[PDB]
Amino acid sequence: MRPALYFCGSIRGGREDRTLYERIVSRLRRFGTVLTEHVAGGDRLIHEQNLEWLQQADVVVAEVTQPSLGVGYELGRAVAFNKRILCLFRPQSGRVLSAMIRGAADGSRFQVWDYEEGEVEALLDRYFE
Amino acid sequence: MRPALYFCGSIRGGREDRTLYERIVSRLRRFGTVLTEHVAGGDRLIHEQNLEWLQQADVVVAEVTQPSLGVGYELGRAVAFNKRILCLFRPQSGRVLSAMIRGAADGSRFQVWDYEEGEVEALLDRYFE
Ligand SMILES: O=c1[nH]c(=O)n([C@H]2C[C@H](O)[C@@H](COP(=O)(O)O)O2)cc1CO
Ligand SMILES: O=c1[nH]c(=O)n([C@H]2C[C@H](O)[C@@H](COP(=O)(O)O)O2)cc1CO
Repeated sequence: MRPALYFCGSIRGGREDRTLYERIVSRLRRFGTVLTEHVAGGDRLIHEQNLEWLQQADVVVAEVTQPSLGVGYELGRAVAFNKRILCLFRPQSGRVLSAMIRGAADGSRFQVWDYEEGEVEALLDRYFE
Repeated sequence: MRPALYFCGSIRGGREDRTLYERIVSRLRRFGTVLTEHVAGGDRLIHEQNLEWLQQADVVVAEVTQPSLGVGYELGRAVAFNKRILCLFRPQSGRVLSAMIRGAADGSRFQVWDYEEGEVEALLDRYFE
């Protein structure tokens, strides 16, 4: 019925980019249904729901600037499902993207884009149009 | 020829637990060959080598206290390979383990152990003997 875009960003890793994430999610809605956590014993259900969303998504979009086990885990499951993946990283003095994420990239099905906050809407438009 | 144990810990996520990791690795050597990064354009090879180590390991051991994309990614690939997994977490004021890692646990093939530094050698002995 509609293209599904899975979005993932850090939560327990840190909520420093929480405002940037809502900007990304709101842009993504222009291109399809966005499947993403709504962030304010429960962990198993959280794992289940994100795994199902990732599996049925047509594109996986990850903001990978803040280090996060959960985001890395979701990317690992996404790769093993051979998902189309877009990773968004903001270079910063003292912050280097994991070699496991940068090294997973191939420039087509798994893309890593270095960007800064001001251009994120333009980047998303360019990737999705 | 020998049982292989894959060990993963944060690097670009942060090297705060680097001394704890060497203690874990040195204990793991008692139980088999330890496949792990030796930490002091290169990312693709790093990704390749860890992915091959994880795939041929008989147990995957991850220290998941420090949030890390790479460790999460390795756990995601390990789960999709249906690896036997042992995750080690140290609870701390203000630090909560990712729901994606805690929620992935099943108490048998994927185990999450909460522990503190003083007992890590005893824990490893108990899991591996
Ligand atoms: O409460 C939550 N709800 C949720 O959906 N997640 C999923 C989605 C996030 O993209 C990702 C964040 O992982 P982490 O919490 O380790 O930073 O894991 C993670 C948490 C907290 O771990
Ligand atoms: O230089 C490296 N060598 C290496 O083997 N890795 C692998 C193994 C680590 O267990 C894991 C750490 O990931 P991260 O760097 O995102 O914290 O990724 C990661 C890096 C740096 O990303």
